[PDB]
Amino acid sequence: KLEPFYVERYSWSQLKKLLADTRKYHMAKAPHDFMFVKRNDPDGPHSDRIYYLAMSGENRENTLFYSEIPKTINRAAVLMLSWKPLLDLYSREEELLRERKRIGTVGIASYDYHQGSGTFLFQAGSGIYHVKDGGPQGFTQQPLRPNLVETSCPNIRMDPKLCPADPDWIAFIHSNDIWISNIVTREERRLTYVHNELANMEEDARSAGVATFVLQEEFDRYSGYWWCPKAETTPSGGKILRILYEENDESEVEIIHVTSPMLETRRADSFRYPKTGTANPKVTFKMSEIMIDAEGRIIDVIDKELIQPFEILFEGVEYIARAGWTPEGKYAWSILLDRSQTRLQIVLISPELFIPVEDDVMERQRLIESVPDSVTPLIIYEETTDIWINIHDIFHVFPQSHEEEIEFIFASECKTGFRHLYKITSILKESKYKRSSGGLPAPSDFKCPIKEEIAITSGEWEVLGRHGSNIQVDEVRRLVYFEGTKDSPLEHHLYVVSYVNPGEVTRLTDRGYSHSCCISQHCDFFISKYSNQKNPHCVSLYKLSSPEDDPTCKTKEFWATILDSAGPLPDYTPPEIFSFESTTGFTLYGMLYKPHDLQPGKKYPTVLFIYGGPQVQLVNNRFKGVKYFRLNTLASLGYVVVVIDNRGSCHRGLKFEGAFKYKMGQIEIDDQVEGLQYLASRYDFIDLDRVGIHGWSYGGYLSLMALMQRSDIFRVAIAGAPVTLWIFYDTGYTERYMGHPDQNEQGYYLGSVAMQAEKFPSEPNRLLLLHGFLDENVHFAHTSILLSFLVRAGKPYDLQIYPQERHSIRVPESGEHYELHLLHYLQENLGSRIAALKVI
Amino acid sequence: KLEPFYVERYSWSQLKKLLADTRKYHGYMMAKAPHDFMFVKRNDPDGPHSDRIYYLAMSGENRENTLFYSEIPKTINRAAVLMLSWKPLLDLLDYGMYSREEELLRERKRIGTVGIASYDYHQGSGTFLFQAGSGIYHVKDGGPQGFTQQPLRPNLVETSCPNIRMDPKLCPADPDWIAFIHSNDIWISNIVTREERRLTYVHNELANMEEDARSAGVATFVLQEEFDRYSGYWWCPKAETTPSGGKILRILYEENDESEVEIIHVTSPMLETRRADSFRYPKTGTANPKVTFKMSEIMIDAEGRIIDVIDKELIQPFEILFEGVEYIARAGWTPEGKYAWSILLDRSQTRLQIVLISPELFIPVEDDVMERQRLIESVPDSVTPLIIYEETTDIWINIHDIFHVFPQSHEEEIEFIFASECKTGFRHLYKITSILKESKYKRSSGGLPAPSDFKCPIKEEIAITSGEWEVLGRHGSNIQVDEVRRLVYFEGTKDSPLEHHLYVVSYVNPGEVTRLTDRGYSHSCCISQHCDFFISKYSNQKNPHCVSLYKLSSPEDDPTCKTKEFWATILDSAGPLPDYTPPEIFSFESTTGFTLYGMLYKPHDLQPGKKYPTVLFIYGGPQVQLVNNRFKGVKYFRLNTLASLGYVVVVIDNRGSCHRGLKFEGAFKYKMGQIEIDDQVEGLQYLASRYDFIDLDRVGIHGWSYGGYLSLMALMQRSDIFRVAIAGAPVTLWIFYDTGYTERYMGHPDQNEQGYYLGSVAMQAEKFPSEPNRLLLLHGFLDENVHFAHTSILLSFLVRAGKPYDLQIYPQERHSIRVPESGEHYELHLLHYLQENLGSRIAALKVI
Ligand SMILES: *C(#N)[C]1[C][C](F)[C]N1C(=O)[C]([N])[C]1[C][C][C][C][C]1
Ligand SMILES: *C(#N)[C]1[C][C](F)[C]N1C(=O)[C]([N])[C]1[C][C][C][C][C]1
Repeated sequence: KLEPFYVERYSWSQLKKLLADTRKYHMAKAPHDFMFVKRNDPDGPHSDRIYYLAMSGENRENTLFYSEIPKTINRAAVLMLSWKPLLDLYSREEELLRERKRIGTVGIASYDYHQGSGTFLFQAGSGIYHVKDGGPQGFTQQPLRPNLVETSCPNIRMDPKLCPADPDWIAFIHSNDIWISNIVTREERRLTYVHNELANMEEDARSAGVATFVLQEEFDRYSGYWWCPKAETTPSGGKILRILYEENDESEVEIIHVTSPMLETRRADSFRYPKTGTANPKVTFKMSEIMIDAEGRIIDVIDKELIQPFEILFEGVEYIARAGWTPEGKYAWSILLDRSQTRLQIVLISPELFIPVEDDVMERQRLIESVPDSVTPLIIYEETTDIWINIHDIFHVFPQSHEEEIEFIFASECKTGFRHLYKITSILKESKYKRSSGGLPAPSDFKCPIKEEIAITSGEWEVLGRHGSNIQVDEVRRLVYFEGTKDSPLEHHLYVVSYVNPGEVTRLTDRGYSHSCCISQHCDFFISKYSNQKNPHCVSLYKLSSPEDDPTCKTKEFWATILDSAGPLPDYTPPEIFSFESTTGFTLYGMLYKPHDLQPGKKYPTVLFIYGGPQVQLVNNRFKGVKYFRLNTLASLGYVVVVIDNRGSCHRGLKFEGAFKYKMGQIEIDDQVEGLQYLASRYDFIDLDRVGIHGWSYGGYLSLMALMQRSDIFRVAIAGAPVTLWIFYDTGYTERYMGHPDQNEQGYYLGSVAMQAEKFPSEPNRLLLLHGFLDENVHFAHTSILLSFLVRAGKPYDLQIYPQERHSIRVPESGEHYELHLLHYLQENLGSRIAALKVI
Repeated sequence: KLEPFYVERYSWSQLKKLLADTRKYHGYMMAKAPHDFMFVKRNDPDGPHSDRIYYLAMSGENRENTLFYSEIPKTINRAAVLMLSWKPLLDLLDYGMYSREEELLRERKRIGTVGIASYDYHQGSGTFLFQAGSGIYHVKDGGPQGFTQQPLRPNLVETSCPNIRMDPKLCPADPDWIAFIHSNDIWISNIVTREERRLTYVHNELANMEEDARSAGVATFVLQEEFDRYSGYWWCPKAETTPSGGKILRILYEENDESEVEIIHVTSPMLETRRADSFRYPKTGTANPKVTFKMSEIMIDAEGRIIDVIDKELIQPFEILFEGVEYIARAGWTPEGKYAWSILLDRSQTRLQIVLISPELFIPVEDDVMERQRLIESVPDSVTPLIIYEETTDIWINIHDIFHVFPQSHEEEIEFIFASECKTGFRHLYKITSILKESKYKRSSGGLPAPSDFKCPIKEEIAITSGEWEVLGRHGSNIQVDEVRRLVYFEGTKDSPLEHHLYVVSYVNPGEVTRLTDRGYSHSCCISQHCDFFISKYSNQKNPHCVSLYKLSSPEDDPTCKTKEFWATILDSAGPLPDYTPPEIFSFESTTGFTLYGMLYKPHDLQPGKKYPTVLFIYGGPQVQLVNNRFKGVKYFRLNTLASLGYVVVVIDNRGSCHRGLKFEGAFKYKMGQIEIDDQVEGLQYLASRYDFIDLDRVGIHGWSYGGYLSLMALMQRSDIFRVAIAGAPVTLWIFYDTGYTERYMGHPDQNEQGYYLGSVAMQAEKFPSEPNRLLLLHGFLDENVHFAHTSILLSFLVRAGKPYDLQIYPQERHSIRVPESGEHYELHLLHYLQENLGSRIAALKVI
């Protein structure tokens, strides 16, 4: 055998300096939310102005910038675009939204724009502001002082949107009701009256226009209202504007208490948290109909409800996943899920389906009878799966050729097990169901027949539709731009394909990098944010053209750099990606960080960093030197570091993901250990007697499962924010992967760490629990209940709390302490001479 | 030099077994000794017994606390020792299954007993009343109905009330009637007729505590936690007759309004709920409850039926009649029921008043304004409150239970015995006679009274006791007064600050104090109401607690001269425990001018020429003395366990601790945390010069609550001396602690910014070590007394400052540790931490 390498035993103070010195040379948002606006100046040198959000440097606010795209370039040179700033200068609601969106940025997080006017609308903290650039008014050559939208509202205004039909009007949320405001006339008007700010949340559980917790946390829907994009003209010379909105009633949702951040207060905030197996909010759709006169004064506002209840019209629907309008405004649409998340429906909802709210019963009947039986909801698409529906942002509706026909592109994993693009044409027929007759509809009564369903894409690879990945459709050339894994599961690339006669898929991005892309609305440019394992993130602009002979065919030319990378970082060596053929039948991928200054004939302690849950892939060809820089730091101290994407992880198709359905915690460690054993047979420097594991959230969960199941392999486990009882986690996530608890008694038992506390070791210095005290996602109770049972069972543990932190670690001091304590714990209980010496 | 002794390095499992094996022999010891004694005469000239004694006790380990009796014989064989048989009074009621109100009360009272916690008795009827779990029960023994020779069936007081009934009291004027609290209101119930009636309507069970903060008849949190007042209502001991052949019964009660008191949230025990309970917690410098007195007047007909109930309020508001009073500390009635009395404190707790409150001072509650004036003018101006005693101090008033009122000789004069530290700086008994004059203040005239207007002149104030020693008046210690012989029996520290003893002295012509208990033991005593017997529960460092009965006589020539004879054993001790060596009590002359006492547990099998790791166990706060001549082998058994492993164990009562007088106690006024460790170290250094076996490089410190606080202060202030600190339930910010305790010792925070800063660990987090394996924090997660926030805020600052810490939480525990598994884990973790970071070879080896 080989002699063990012991890591150098630094003091706490020494380690603190070491970590400080290595952070001080080495967190600043790359450009995002791009939009392209044509200059339309035939004598001028620029084709387009691009607008984007970004941070200028470290410790600077996220704001709007523009850059000028020239008509031509010098192809001998590389053009660096100047960032010209567009502008010249937290509530509980903001804090929580930032937690749900996972945003560490200070300042402007998003913006709205209206092409025809050039009006930008954005929140910046307390205020809602607007400015004009790039419509009729023209293009600024310097930063603009914005205009504050006046209000009489006492509380934070959230979720501002411009009316696409009239950019004088905005909507927003205030104290969970919808308001509108005219930015020229200054008229302000409340539309919904479902919440009372003055009441306790315990008595007042209604809201309008907001996505509730599970929707923000588990489906990435943050808005609950949608402007109709067109205005209906009136005989008076006026108009009608429309807002579709979700109305929620959380009355029957369980109330939990989370410690208030103001620890001095010794108080706790109420949250509506739908735990697994308990009531989700009672949802419905409503519509606000807003009549405006000839000079922009409101005449009247009519609040309208569905002609029959949501539960009757949309049998079995638990969640409104997505909603919007068709481009013409003829129909509202929605993507709807059942509770088990195995049936998706895409449904068109005519405005004629809504009637005035009328508590008077004689008049209500008059209003019900006035709506014809022919007006029904139209299920244009329905799919099922034995695994789960993964919601995405891809849904493109074409202009209507015929009143009785709708054409759209959607994406789905349900046919083949990989997400692909499909062009569907559905028939809008009169339903067999007639309200008149006084019955209830059978489930199939609103289903439309499918005329055609053609696959645009196919194969053993996915189209991406989350995290800003979407499609862009060119209706002139009849093409669709999308991102996908076709070339490699370790790289994202941009592709184009014909939707009309689908065939050759053309890759637009270069191999050897993973890419995150944005296509211009005009379909003549795209941007790629790209990196690889060796090289930090860059952002570049590419011009799209087609040959004279064939408008279908697309080519790419480099145009300009928006963001140059820092070169390779000097105090950072990347990991090697490896793979192994698993006994499970899949190729699994991993990353190996070898120890630095690797002495021959010595074997080194090993740390397995792990996530291992759904919706995430760790192993790919992206730069890891920012986010996973401390994995490199561990390697520099003489730990082997390993990361493995087990089954259940992302970007391998639905079957791969589906491996842990009903069985969370039961399979992931088998893969981790298999990878570990693959490495150890190939590399004698891995000391399998000194293996540690660490992860956060799902990673914390698995770190516990590893110690509990495989104490023969894992010497120490360091579990951050672990799920320890799946019954405490929420409906949307838990039930998706694990079903209802009654239908999976053994899965809930075996997958819940805290039900199995007897299986922990009776040796100390092996288990370390870390948790943000104020975590409203994974409640501290996961940790406290575990400890309750550990104590009852006579087992040792170590604990660290981050009393000012939620799920994330936001305050830098908290992160410095976490990093320091982690390295020190590993030093003392895994890597050093003293660690091996204290083993009993 | 000397060689360092390293403790044996046990594994966690090994240590667990070791701790289990050493507890298994000493599982008999968790069992309540007889208490709440009462003597009833047999009055049987042919019978062999003079008295029957009744008391609460446990039969043994894992049995409920219940009522027993024993028979006191007229004569004894003095050649023998009589063991009294424990005859059970009841035919057994209480499981462990408590409401929130019961749980909280038990936390406030510090009671670990299951069963009957207390009882009431009515001499004239023989009626016992007691709560046993959910139920309120009665039996009869010792009245006209006679004396049972067999156990009695407890009789359930039936009810229509949905919720737990609390604080049951017999009406001393009519033992057919009881009162209790239900959902923070007063009810009464007749145990013969079964008539039940609500008296007060201030609380609504159906509302949220956030909207409904009124309560009647109950002591609020601060009173229960910081003044040991659990009740807020007092039956008038006599009934006023009506012309109809009926009667009027009366209850004085405190009515509280907690509307302005801050609401905190404490984690609900049901952790699966992920919820938190609301508590009214008056933090330092914020509002205490709005308090007043009220009176319920209950008219009963000739055959026991309620005719009417009239709720009555003070003729003018509490704030006017009792200028400057913050706390009602105590209350009750004069023996005849002519006056209610109260002991009243100002906010700063530097002014005590004893006030008499006539029933005529209350008028019917009346919303109608025309009728209210009629009622106000109908009360004469001559009827005012009577402040019969007022005292002040530059330190603090320590509330006690001593207050005895003699029968009234003259309508304009009242005679009483009270106890005070205010004259001499030690608590002593004073016989006072106050003049009840008509006040200068006249309501008619429509003004407000000046502060002095209700002060009664003092006719006489004679000291019954004096000296450099205290009379004891808390924790069950009280006086017994013999009005026939004109004597007062009391407990005190005259013979030694390490022993409590029973004393008697004349109140009429006070001189020589006679010690009745034997030297070499500390005593806790109960005197018979008849003053011809007493009981002592007594122990010392070498011997577990005994309970013995002693007969009192005087020679025919001199009733002042009291003698004692042993009569019988009630409880014999277990002998000395076999796997236990007690500590030595030591003392040293401090540079501070005081003698300070300590306990030293030497290591077992002490090898010569070795020096040993040392653990200082500490409390060090007010109201407590650790070092005295009592058996410590139950409560502090694990100190002996540590000694057995090879730790030296040290305990020292620093300045601020109890039983040394007010000046000693007052050493830390405004200055908490600043003095206590200097005394601890001085003692430690005294011992180390005297005993070369103490390794001063390897000293640890550990305590709970104030002890946790000081353990942190020790590491902060004296990291040169203390290698590790283990702090349980520490106060880390005095601003988070309550009004009643904190303001007493530290004043209001606005007037003592420097005191609060220097006394608050969490404001000084930078002063902790930058070395790990030195600080360990322990806390009950559900603690509603010392909130977990003390720990979480400390960690907030430790994290901000980059300092390491270790932490253990007890998720099922409040301030106390009640679940045995929690205690097993605490003990295990403590010994293992000490082993790994203080005592062992590996500990020294990991020091960098
Ligand atoms: C962590 N991770 C927690 C506990 C459980 F593992 C899931 N989880 C989450 O934060 C989820 N709500 C996230 C949904 C988006 C994909 C990452 C996990
Ligand atoms: C502990 N001990 C806590 C914190 C502070 F030190 C005082 N304290 C208490 O529990 C007090 N409420 C007790 C009052 C009665 C005598 C012991 C202390």
